[PDB]
Amino acid sequence: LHKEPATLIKAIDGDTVKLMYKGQPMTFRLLLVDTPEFNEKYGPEASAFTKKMVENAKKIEVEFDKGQRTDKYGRGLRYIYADGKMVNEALVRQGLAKVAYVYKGNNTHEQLLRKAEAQAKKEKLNIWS
Ligand SMILES: Cc1cn([C@H]2C[C@@H](OP(=O)(O)O)[C@@H](COP(=O)(O)O)O2)c(=O)[nH]c1=O
Ligand SMILES: [Ca+2]
Repeated sequence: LHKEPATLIKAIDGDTVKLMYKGQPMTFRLLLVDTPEFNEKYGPEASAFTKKMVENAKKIEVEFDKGQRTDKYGRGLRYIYADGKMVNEALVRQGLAKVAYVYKGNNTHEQLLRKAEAQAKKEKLNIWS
């Protein structure tokens, strides 16, 4: 798995962001994770967490998996990194996302994220009440 460069265009919500990628604007969906919609409980907090993370970052990078790169709504499916810290893992670790939409074979990172969710659940963080 290899990382490519990308520039923040706009934060959107907990698990989507708009990025300039190979010269084109694109909406990106985070792999393996599901935040609440903004209208749901911990939605605003998820959006807020991802916004700060991508906005405060000097370098954002994107990482596709072995399977689907672009989902049926035209969104780039990626692990996203903010100064080398994975947003996907980070949300799960804070209990602001659930591990979700794990399809084979697009799940290189499942074990690391489930590792993070175990710890967040143990900790009763945010969505784990
Ligand atoms: C995360 C992810 C979502 N999706 C699609 C499944 C979709 O469900 P539907 O067919 O129910 O729309 C949608 C859900 O994402 P959102 O959580 O952004 O709505 O995104 C993928 O196809 N692959 C993925 O890896
Ligand atoms: Ca969602």
